Order: sequence, then structure tokens, then C-alpha cells
Amino acid sequence: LSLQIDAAKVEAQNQLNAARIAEIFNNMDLSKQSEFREFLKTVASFQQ
Amino acid sequence: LSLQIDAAKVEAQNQLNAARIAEIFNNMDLSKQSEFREFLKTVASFQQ
Repeated sequence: LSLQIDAAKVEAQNQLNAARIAEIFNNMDLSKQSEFREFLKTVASFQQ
Repeated sequence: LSLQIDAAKVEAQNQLNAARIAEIFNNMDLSKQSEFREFLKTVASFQQ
């Protein structure tokens, strides 16, 4: 029963680990793409 | 029953690993190609 408890706690910890890591990438992308879209307007102002 | 949970622990880790692999691959690639657009237009300003 100790082996069943240990495996269940680690398995639940893997789900909580993935939730913390996966939330970063998707949200960072929306900020990064908007940062380079804003940079287009800055560079093109000096280009003309 | 102990080893059945151990197998499900590794299985749960596999499904969550593959999910975070796909997210970070698309987000990093699209941001990297966007940074090249800024670099291209900046160099074009220096030439002229």
C-alpha cells in the first residue's frame, strides 16, 4: 500500500508540474509577437 | 496493483511531456522568425 501511495503522489505532482510550465509558454508568445509588431513601426519610421 | 500505478505514473508523464514539447516549439519558432524581420529592416536603413 506504501508503494501505491508513493506512486499516486508523484503522479499527481507530474500533473501540477506540467500546469506550471505549460502556462508560461503560451502567454509569453502573445507578448513577444506584440513586441516585434511594435518594433516594425519603430524601424519603419526611421527607414522612411 | 502497485506496478499498475507505477506504469500509469510514467504514462501520465509521457502525455504531459509531449504536450509541452509542441507548445514551446511553435512559440519559440514564431518569435525567432519575427526577430529576423526587425533585423532585416534595420540593416536596410543602414545601407541607404
